[PDB]
Amino acid sequence: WQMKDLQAIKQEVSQAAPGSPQFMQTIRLAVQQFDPTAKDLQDLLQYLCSSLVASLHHQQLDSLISEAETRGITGYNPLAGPLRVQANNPQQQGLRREYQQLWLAAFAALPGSAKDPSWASILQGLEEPYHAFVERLNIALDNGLPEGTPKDPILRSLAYSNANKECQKLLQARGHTNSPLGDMLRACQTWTP
Amino acid sequence: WQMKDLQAIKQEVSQAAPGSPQFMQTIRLAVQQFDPTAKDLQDLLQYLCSSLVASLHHQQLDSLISEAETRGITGYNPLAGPLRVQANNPQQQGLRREYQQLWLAAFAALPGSAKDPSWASILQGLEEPYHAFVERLNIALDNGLPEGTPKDPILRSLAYSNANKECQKLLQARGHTNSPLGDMLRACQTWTP
Amino acid sequence: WQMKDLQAIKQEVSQAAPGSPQFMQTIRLAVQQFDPTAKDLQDLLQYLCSSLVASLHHQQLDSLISEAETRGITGYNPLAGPLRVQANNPQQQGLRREYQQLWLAAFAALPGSAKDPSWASILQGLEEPYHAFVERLNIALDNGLPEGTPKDPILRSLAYSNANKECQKLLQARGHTNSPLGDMLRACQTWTP
Amino acid sequence: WQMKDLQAIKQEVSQAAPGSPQFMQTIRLAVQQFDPTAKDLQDLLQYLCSSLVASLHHQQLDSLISEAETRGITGYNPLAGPLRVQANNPQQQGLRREYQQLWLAAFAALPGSAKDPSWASILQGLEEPYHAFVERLNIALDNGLPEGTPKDPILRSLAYSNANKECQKLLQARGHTNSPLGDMLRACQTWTP
Amino acid sequence: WQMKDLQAIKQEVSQAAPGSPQFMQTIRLAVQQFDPTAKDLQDLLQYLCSSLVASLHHQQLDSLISEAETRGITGYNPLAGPLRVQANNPQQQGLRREYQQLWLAAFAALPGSAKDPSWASILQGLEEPYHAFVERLNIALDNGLPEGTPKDPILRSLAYSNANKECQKLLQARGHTNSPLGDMLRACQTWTP
Amino acid sequence: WQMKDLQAIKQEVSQAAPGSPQFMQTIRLAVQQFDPTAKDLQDLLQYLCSSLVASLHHQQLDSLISEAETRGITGYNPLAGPLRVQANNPQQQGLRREYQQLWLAAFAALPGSAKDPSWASILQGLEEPYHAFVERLNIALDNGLPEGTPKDPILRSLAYSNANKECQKLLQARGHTNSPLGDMLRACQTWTP
Amino acid sequence: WQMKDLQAIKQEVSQAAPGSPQFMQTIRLAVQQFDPTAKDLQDLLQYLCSSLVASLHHQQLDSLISEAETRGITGYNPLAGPLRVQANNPQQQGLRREYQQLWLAAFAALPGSAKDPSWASILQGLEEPYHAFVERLNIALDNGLPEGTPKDPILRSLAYSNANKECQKLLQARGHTNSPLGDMLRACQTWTP
Amino acid sequence: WQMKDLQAIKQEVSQAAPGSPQFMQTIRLAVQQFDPTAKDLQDLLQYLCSSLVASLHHQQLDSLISEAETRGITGYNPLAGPLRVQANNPQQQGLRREYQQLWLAAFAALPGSAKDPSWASILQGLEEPYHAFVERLNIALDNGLPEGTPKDPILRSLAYSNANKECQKLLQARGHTNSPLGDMLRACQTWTP
Amino acid sequence: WQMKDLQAIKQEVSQAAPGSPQFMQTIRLAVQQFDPTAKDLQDLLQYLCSSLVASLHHQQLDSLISEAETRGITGYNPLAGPLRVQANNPQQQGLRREYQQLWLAAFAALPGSAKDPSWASILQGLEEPYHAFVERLNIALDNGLPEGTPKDPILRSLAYSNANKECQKLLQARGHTNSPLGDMLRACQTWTP
Amino acid sequence: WQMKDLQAIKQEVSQAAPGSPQFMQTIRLAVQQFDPTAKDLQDLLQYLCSSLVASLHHQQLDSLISEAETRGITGYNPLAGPLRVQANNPQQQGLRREYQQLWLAAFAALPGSAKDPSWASILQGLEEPYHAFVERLNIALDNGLPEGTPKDPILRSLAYSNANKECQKLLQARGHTNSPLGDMLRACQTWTP
Repeated sequence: WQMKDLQAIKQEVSQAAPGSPQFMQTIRLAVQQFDPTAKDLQDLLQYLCSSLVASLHHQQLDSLISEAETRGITGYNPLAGPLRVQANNPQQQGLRREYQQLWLAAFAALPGSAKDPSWASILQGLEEPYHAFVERLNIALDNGLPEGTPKDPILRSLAYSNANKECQKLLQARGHTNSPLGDMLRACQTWTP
Repeated sequence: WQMKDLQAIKQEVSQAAPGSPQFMQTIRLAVQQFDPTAKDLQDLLQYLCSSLVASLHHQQLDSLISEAETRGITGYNPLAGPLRVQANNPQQQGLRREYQQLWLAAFAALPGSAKDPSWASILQGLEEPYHAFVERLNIALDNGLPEGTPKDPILRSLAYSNANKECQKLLQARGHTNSPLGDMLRACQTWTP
Repeated sequence: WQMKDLQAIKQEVSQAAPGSPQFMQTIRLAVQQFDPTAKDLQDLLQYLCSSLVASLHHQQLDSLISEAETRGITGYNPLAGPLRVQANNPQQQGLRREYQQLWLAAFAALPGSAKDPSWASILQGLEEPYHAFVERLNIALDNGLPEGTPKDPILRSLAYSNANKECQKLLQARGHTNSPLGDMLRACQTWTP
Repeated sequence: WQMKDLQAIKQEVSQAAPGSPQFMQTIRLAVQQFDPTAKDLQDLLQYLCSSLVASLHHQQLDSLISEAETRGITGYNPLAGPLRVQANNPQQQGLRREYQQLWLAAFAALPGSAKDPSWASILQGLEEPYHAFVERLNIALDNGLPEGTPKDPILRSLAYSNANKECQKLLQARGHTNSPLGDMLRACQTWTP
Repeated sequence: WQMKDLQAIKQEVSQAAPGSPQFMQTIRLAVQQFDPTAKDLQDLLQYLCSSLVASLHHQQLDSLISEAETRGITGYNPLAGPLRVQANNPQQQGLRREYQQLWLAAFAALPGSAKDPSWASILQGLEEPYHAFVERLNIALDNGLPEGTPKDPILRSLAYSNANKECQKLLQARGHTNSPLGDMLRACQTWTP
Repeated sequence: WQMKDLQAIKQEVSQAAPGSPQFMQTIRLAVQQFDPTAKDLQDLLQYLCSSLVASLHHQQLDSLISEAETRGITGYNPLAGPLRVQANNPQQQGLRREYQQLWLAAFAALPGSAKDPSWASILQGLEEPYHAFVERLNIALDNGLPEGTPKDPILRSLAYSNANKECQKLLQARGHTNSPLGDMLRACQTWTP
Repeated sequence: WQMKDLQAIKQEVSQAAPGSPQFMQTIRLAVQQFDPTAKDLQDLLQYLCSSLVASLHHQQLDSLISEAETRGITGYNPLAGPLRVQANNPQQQGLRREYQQLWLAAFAALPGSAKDPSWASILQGLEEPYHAFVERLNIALDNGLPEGTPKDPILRSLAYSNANKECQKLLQARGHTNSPLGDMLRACQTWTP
Repeated sequence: WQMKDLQAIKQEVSQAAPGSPQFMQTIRLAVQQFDPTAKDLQDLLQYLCSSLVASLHHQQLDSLISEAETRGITGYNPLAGPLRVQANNPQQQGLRREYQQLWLAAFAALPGSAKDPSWASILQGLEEPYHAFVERLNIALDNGLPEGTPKDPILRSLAYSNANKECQKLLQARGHTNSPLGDMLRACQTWTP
Repeated sequence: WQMKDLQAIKQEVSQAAPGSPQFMQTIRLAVQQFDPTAKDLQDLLQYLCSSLVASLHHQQLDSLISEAETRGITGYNPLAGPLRVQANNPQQQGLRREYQQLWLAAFAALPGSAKDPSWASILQGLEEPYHAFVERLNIALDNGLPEGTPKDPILRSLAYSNANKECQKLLQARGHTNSPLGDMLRACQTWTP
Repeated sequence: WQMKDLQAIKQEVSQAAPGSPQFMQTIRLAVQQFDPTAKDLQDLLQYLCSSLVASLHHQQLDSLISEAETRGITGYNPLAGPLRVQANNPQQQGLRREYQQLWLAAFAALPGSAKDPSWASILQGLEEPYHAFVERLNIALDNGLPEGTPKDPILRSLAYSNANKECQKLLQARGHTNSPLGDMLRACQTWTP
């Protein structure tokens, strides 16, 4: 990398928790365009991820690397040390690609195995209007939910469970709790604090 | 590309759904100035487009490529593999140009075949004034409507269908529902919540 | 050009309609500093201008080029094809300069032949104060009025025609309708909604 | 120059009228660091200055150049054409320096000979507080007043002449009209709309 | 010089402030006609300007000479004494001209850097008619104000600022506290002590 | 330097008066990383500092250079001209370092000898709350107070002398005038306009 | 380094006190990507850290270096001078790495030995709502708390000790003082000023 | 030195704080006249300043010496002992001068880094006239305050801050809590115990 | 050394503060018996007392080392490394002796540098008898004072200063506030809460 | 020189302001007796008086040096260095004489350049007797006036201007406001508060 590019990656990523679609998109573009080694990837992780979530990433990545080594990974000679060191070798292109892929995949479980994430704590304000609440909760889900998620059902349920205390009654009153998101958007259009 | 240029393209595009005039302008400038291959275009798509809309882009692009191959596309030898791989070849300039053109054209159907887009959900606020609503809805249409659209009739209709609940009566009261946009702009100038 | 420079030109120009002094200044600086060919100018136009106003620019530019070719333009051999192609030739510096000049001059008629522009739709708010309205309307005129305009008379008239509904009476009440802009600025200083 | 540097100069200068200390500082740094010719200076003027104030700059610069040529200017041979062309010659360093100095000095009279400038139209709002008014008027003077000005007396007088309609009485009531600026700042601290 | 010429210069200048346009005209004419060296200029400065103003002008001239020698006078070598010593040499004519120019330019910064100038302290007399007061203000400002600084806005502000308190009240009643100079001249005509 | 770096230095410095810790930090980094000559330092000063404070900087720097020359400064041969010119010589590295150090030290007295600075004019608003006032006054002191200052006592005194008119009584009422800053922060937590 | 990169590091770090996770992440990335010497590290410290906290950093770093030298540090020959000078040597890569590590570790004690930090002075506003207070206090802790901290207990306690004066009673009233942070977040959701 | 010279230095300095302008004047004169080595300077520091102030000055001097040796003294080689040892060598005169300069500069940072200084703790006596109190404040501040720091604003703040409570009330009634020093001197003249 | 020896030493110093007479006795005996090197002394320092006190002792040891090195040491060769490194030599026993003496003497000024000391902050409980509090104060003095400090007057003052409020009233009524300590013990013998 | 000589000189000037007749006498005697060089004179200047007055004296000395150098000096060789350097020569004794005369003459204009002078700001106390105030004013005049200033008329004016309000009323009732000073002394002989 270069320091400016790393700072740009951080600034683009800063609003997204590890494993989010925006996080993964930016990190995948970084890995593709810069082709980093294991040392560069470690520096990138330590600069982006906090100590706790970097440790969590390593806890998943070690399991992934153990899976790959036990099951056989192309170009890796076990006598030549571990995969982390063999990635740093400049003549091992394929092993470098495989280690980058494992590094990226280790980020998938960080939000998938996270406990009580921030997007679950998005409670609608006592006087915050529901139309802005939908957009705020969509933004929160886009920055804290893992890749491959079935986002729309969870959005549908969170539109009620985390709704305003009066909206909790209002949604049942108009009979739109189990309807799609647009139905509740139409239902709560008339609400005001 | 370079990572900085890709990030700039994303930041310019971020407010526009795939296929919008701003989206298409920025992506066309990127393709012209950088002359990307199929791999670079795939990286650009995955970095910009979400997984769902990237999959939709591929679903349209495969149909476009099948049309081109069945109908005959210049410089493409079927024995040399598929068009995606032949684009990556550095000596195939014309095939690269044709694949870039097909890639750009595959974006036209993403908003054209999208279901219930965000610009349709632009409901005027209960106390939001109509003069600002016109500008907001124009901005929404400029970021979610496909290229080649007959925008002005749709703007004219959405000025009433999505208007304020009181404006829904007010526009009929002054008799300007079927008039051009400027007539409703003059009509609703006196409205206040 | 380069993609970053084109994006900078767009961001500087984005608030100005084609043909405005700011638009023309930025585009003239771009043409001078980058010395673009016909292909580069076409890419610049398509990236900046929307499809409708790019088509309008071409409609004026074809007339300008026909005028130049019929009247005789230096360095252009008609047997060598059209002016657009001859501009792209790297050894034709003078023809390139002339085509760039024609391209820039084709932008003069886009606001000069536009119908009912946005700056005419600048109606003063029902409670918007007149002192801020003057600055807003000046900014609007600076971004939608063509080069070589007699701006000050039009500003003077628009200060009344588009004024606040109460200001429409107030300006006549103090007897400053036909006076210069400063006289109305002094006259409406005491107004409040 | 380069297009990015010119755009940066414009963005730094955009809030200052020609001839202001900020304007002159940025333009002097540009001239020193880039060492422009007459053509580059003309492009810079046309890109920054509007048509009217560029014409005013030329009206003063022609007089300055006539003064220099009539009085004798080092390195200039009259048989070699005018000073503008001789500046563009790459082997005439000293004449280039002298023409740049004349170009910079031609900017001094643009605010010095301007009629009824914007900083004179800074009337205090009917409910705008005086403490913020002092800072606003200082900022206005810093962006519209020529170099070498005796700014503080003019600030002292404008603190009363352009003051709030009630402040026009209040300042005389506390007897601080002719006192320094700090005395009026202390005097109007207690005022409220 | 000669004694008679210096005395005539002082009598022409005596009514004018140091750095004033009246001062600068006569002093520039004397410099042009007599071609004075550093010693002659120092004598003239001591004869015209007081010791304190002489010290301020020497400070300005030292700053200007330091800047010029840092940037490079055409013929000034860093040898054979400073620029003041080399100005006395008859052979080094160009150095003499450059010193004359810097010495003249040093005066122009005195009015712009003078603290609490006397031209702003001239107030309207209690029984003095407003016409006489504005004539006195014009006389003071057409001299005391620096070279080329806009004077008319300074009249339009200070004629109200420096007006008599009863005259200020009359201006307030007339509503011409910020009207042009002619309007304030007309408004205050009816005043009588 | 380069124009972009100079503009960045200005934008970082723009909020800090000469001699402030932020000012000195940025200028010291500039001098270290760019290693400027006397001409470059003069251009930097003229571009950053206004004419008055640049003249003040020169007034202090001439005294500093006179001290260094009279007391003996390493590598400086008096026969080789002055220190300003000898700094510009590309083979005099040590003299260049010494002149840069003197230039930086000349900035220390600009706020240390300034009269009635802006941070002294930070009067608490009539309804501005004290908790925000503490932060505002801390920011003001960080941008207008010289290096090596005993900031905390002055902050402690200014928390009362410049406090709100009601806070002037409130602080004495709770008996925390002479206590540290945290004690007044606790004391005024309950205040409200 | 380069001046632009140093300014970027400052702008990213500016909101974090020395030793904070964000501070340490940015500085570690800088050290890794730029590989600075002792002189470069000293310039970086003086440009980022204020004089007081730079002196504190040196007070800790001297102790760390004394520990390393007394206990034996690889590649350091005591006869070759001190570690600071030996780091600047371009052929001593390992000693440079060790000095950079010691420099980074000297930052750990700056917040760990700081007295009464700013994050402790985060008192909830008298009418500031608790939901925003939690986020504000989390941000404050993220910018003023040292690395390796047990942040969550301190957050839990500060949610009550620094809570609103009414919230100090409210939290005990609902019986959630000793419960985790989410329990108080649920408890104070209904509070309003 | 000599014993008599050291005693005279102490008697001249005894009334002055460490780091004070009175302290610095005498100490710089002693350094200039006696040309002291490291041992002589250490003896003088032990004789004048107490053990605690000696430790603080040694901390400052260690920081300054570390910084200078990292950046490079003219004659200091990383050999033959540290800079303090090489200062005692009669041959290395330049090292002695550099050590003297750094040792002198170490004092100047003590008043700027001193916590809870005594000059700010001098309060107005209950029956002490305000003239005597302001004289005492001037005596304390003209010594205790560091070198070159602005003193007059500190008087204008602390003379009200450190005034007697009845005198503070008198200042409040006079409305001169932020008036210049002369205005507060005039206002408090009528006070009597 | 051995681990058991250090453990016994720490058990001996478990109550004694750094600098306490018990602490100094056991540490002096350890240094005499085991003749530790500089590395051994640093390990013992890091094991006995916490990080803050270890850092303060490092500052004291650095001050003493600098002073002794400047003055002169028994077998010091500054060319052959610093004191902390030279003490780690089987040959340089005499310098190790002086380093051990300096290491112990650094503890002498450690309790005197303590802020808010606890060896004089022992307070009597509400129901605590006077003689028990006096005994605890005496024990804390013998266990927390710096070496050589006269304990009798401190005990005499603290027998009343730190006594219980009931004991304070008893002493004040008897007029025995400044009596000999035996008189405090006799007078309070008949009192018990 | 010697340290004791400078200490005695400063004790002599302890009360005398820069430019006072006592100050000038003792400084002239010092210059005559010790025949100081330019470096010695600078050291004496820096030791006698503070930084601000030293800077003003440097400005005066620079003005005098420039004037004399332009006019001509006894043994001045401008090729052979400036005056401040040439005076530091065992050979150029005659130029050192002129530099000493200039150094003393720079003090002559120093008290005259003082702003808000204290030598004429001595005020009588409320209960202070008239003759004691007159004596103190006379002493302050003899100790603060510039050299050669007529003290008799100043004393005559200040005997009434600075007199106590009771003394002012006594003089006004007697009509002795502009009487000879002996008449003030005789008329106020019978009055005492």
